Amino acid sequence: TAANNNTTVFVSGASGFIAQHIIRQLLDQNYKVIGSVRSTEKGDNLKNAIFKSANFNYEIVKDIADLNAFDPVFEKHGKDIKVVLHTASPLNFTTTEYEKDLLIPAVNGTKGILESIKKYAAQTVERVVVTSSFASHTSTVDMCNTKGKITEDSWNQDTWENCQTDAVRAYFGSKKFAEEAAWEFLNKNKDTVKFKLATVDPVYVFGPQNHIEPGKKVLNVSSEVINQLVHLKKDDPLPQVACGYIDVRDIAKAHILAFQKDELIGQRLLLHSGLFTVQTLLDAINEQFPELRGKIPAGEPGSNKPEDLLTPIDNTKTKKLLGFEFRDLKTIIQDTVSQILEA
Ligand SMILES: NC(=O)C1=CN([C@@H]2O[C@H](COP(=O)(O)OP(=O)(O)OC[C@H]3O[C@@H](n4cnc5c(N)ncnc54)[C@H](OP(=O)(O)O)[C@@H]3O)[C@@H](O)[C@H]2O)C=CC1
Repeated sequence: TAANNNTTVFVSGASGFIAQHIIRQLLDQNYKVIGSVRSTEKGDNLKNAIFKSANFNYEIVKDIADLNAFDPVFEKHGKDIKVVLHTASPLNFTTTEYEKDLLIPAVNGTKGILESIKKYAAQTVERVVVTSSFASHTSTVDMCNTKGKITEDSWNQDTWENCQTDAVRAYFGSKKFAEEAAWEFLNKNKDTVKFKLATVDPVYVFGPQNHIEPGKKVLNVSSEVINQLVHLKKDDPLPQVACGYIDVRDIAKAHILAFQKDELIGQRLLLHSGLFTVQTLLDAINEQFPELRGKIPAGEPGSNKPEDLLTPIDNTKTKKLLGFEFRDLKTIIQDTVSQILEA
């Protein structure tokens, strides 16, 4: 606790779902934290209402797509920042402007923050963790091949051009190219910068919000999947959603281990606990919250098993490297849905 509080951690996109959980666990370990936010309203909310700690401060970085967006942060604080967790990237399916709104901010946000480290903190930052995604390991078009296999070594095969069929496949591409850019940065700057890099690459991230916001009927994208199911009417049509799941608090823990442990240097950490279709989620919600039974859809129990749909995922290497057991779906669903209901 004494050694940790000598260390300042910079976290991009501090107001987001995953980043708040990261910052929560950083403050639990007595680290000092600087987070970037896009507005004073968001920054004040974090410092005044959520963390309430002298170990948390914020800075405004309005748009990560911008040339030199992170230069003022590292000019001011570069001498004190030993760890950088770059988590900020647009996750939104509501745009048709795939390059302007997804691909370019993802890539230039990642290139930009690393260039700013080189410019103002080349010998000060020891460790960087980039939040990548399962999307960087597979395109949407290769996610549902039961005869394939995804591992830490798998890369999304899409091109800048062909991922632009729709906002989901384009967002998947944005993660791929941004992660590629982070490793390429070290490829060309091995002798210019001290920091070592690792990436945390999650599947769909569920779990409780770090802080309930009274008037938010729309959560972040991954969390809004469960929010929708809880509020569907019994006869409503079912969304189509299928992937791996992982709990947000396991994601936060993995980000912190990824800068503390030396065996995680240079690793792509594939964070994944189990497979789901919407039926998997409906079965779990109905089972664990019987007060929703007959109020939300039941789907067709016994149908649409994710094993018969999705490409298998082998992340046994990541599990051994991290050395902790991931929360299972029943835990995730209990913690997530109970918080929604309590609000
Ligand atoms: N949730 C999931 O299932 C997964 C998430 N990820 C990655 O995790 C990270 C966080 O996503 P998550 O927490 O899930 O979703 P959130 O939407 O909660 O967090 C997104 C964050 O990115 C910030 N942001 C987006 N675009 C910009 C921009 N152009 N300039 C500055 N800040 C920006 C948002 O700022 P504001 O708060 O102002 O919008 C927000 O803080 C992202 O890199 C995402 O790709 C990876 C795999 C799965």
